[PDB]
Amino acid sequence: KCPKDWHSHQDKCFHVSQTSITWKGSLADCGGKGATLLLVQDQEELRFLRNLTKRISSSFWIGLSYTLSDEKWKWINGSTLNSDALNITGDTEKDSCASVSQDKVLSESCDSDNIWICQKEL
Amino acid sequence: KCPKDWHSHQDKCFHVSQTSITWKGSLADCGGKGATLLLVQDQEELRFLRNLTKRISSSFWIGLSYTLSDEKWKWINGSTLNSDALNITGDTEKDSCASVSQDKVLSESCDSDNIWICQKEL
Ligand SMILES: *[C@@H]1O[C@H](CO)[C@@H](O[C@@H]2O[C@H](CO)[C@@H](O[C@@H]3O[C@H](CO)[C@@H](O)[C@H](O)[C@@H]3O)[C@H](O)[C@H]2NC(C)=O)[C@H](O)[C@H]1NC(C)=O
Ligand SMILES: *[C@@H]1O[C@H](CO)[C@@H](O[C@@H]2O[C@H](CO)[C@@H](O[C@@H]3O[C@H](CO)[C@@H](O)[C@H](O)[C@@H]3O)[C@H](O)[C@H]2NC(C)=O)[C@H](O)[C@H]1NC(C)=O
Repeated sequence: KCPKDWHSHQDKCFHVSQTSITWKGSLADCGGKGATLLLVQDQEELRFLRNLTKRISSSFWIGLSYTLSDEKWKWINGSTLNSDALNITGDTEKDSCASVSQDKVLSESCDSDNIWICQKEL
Repeated sequence: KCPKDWHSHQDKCFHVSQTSITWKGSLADCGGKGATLLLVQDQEELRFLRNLTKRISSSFWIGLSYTLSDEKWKWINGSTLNSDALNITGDTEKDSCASVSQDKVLSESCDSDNIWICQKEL
């Protein structure tokens, strides 16, 4: 199904942003649409979105972050990141937030501006 | 099922906040938990949460707002509000946001601070 201007794929709907924003701003944005940032299901899904976002270049925020007090990478669903379901690359001496480039997954400052993608589940 | 410190009810899990915040801050908060603000299902559900939040008093933000350029009340899922599935009370000369008190549902400035509740669906 999905709504107008969102792209369907398996049991999920995606909306790619038209602007770039901080990680926390992107949380508020997908929140106002009754959605969340991305919980990556497969390397298949990561392929599909990498294509969809090819034209935009940029690298898009996902629902995955590192808070220094936790001492670990965590998806917004509460699960710890599996390092070889998905391999994040970059430093972690501060709170960081993950984005997905064409070739990598990046630890970045949560105050960087990136494109984001929102998901809703059918 | 649900996770630790969330309350189950029908097919939904709820978490009540421990602080009070603006509407947009609450969007970011439930976003970081892979959740959304409340989409009220029944007057049954509004009863259950009004009890759960009885001890906090206060009035909790929900996933419903009015943006002046739209000219109508809309849930975060995109649907327009049915005024007698749920009746909102208060003015609308500016963008507003809805909270649920013990007796009413209130139009408020989106910059007010309220308690909020996040929902995940099983
Ligand atoms: C929190 O979100 C993360 C990211 O979506 C979830 O991680 C994903 O969990 C699924 C389901 O358990 C994993 O899929 C599995 O793949 C193997 C095939 O190799 C198969 O044996 C299983 O039947 C299943 O399909 C998936 O790999 C995994 N993705 C990543 C990137 O780690 C996590 O489950 C979520 N937490 C929940 C739903 O509580
Ligand atoms: C967007 O969210 C709102 C708030 O959750 C949804 O409104 C709710 O929609 C449901 C399902 O259509 C309504 O329930 C219906 O109740 C009558 C009994 O009077 C029954 O005939 C139907 O079988 C159904 O159970 C519910 O009243 C309604 N709640 C409110 C407060 O309006 C709306 O559906 C959501 N949009 C979606 C899912 O796209």
